[PDB]
Amino acid sequence: MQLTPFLILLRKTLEQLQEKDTGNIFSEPVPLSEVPDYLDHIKKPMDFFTMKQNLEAYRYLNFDDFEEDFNLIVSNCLKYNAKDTIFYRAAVRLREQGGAVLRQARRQAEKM
Ligand SMILES: Cn1c(=O)ccc2ccccc21
Repeated sequence: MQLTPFLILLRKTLEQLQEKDTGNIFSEPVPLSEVPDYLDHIKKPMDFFTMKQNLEAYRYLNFDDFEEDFNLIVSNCLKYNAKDTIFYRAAVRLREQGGAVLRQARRQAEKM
């Protein structure tokens, strides 16, 4: 299994997942200046920019490495925000619409 096709697949997958975040609320780290209590109960912040950096730093060498960080985006947002917020519901939607994107991408990786 070769690194380059896998990183190509991950790049395409990341773009596809990011397309689902239509408000771009997960594009960059949660602004810790704007939400000072964020780190009280969120242990590992994650966002799509950080994911792209990790990808390009060769930190993702299997599909789980990648999916785990995607799942952190979602779970951190569910954890931090009240259910009655757009932010919470955006994480739900990202989880749901991301599901098929990740499943298809993993099937591709398994054929490598
Ligand atoms: C995703 N998210 C949160 O989960 C919480 C606060 C916040 C503030 C600005 C941008 C995104 C944010």
